[PDB]
Amino acid sequence: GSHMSDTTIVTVDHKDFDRTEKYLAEHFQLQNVDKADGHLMINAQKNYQVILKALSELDIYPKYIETRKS
Amino acid sequence: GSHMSDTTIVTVDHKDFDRTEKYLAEHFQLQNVDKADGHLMINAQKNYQVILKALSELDIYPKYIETRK
Repeated sequence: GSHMSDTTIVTVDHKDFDRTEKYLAEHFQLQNVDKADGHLMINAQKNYQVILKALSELDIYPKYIETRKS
Repeated sequence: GSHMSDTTIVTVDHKDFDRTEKYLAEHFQLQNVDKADGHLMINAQKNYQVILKALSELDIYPKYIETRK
């Protein structure tokens, strides 16, 4: 069976948060949403290219992206 | 003396390795590479925006980016 022990955390500028949340809601599963600090958590991704390219199409560039144990 | 304390590692598709290496080494300090697995190691960056926007202008979208000691 599965071992879903890791999360990917995307951090964006406040002005980009709502549109980043919309993108991740439509294409991934949001586990946590912290608008106050600019963080969005999804299931752990091994390859960031899909997300980075789609955010770039929205003119959004994360301040940070990290995968770690939840 | 000084030493390297921390590194930002940018990982790209093999086809993007040379152009990424040129961009990063021109605008940041290159510390090391791993060409076999498409990694470029630069002095650590607190905010990835500038690099991710500049790479997108070159039509480069990293497979991975991380910072480590």
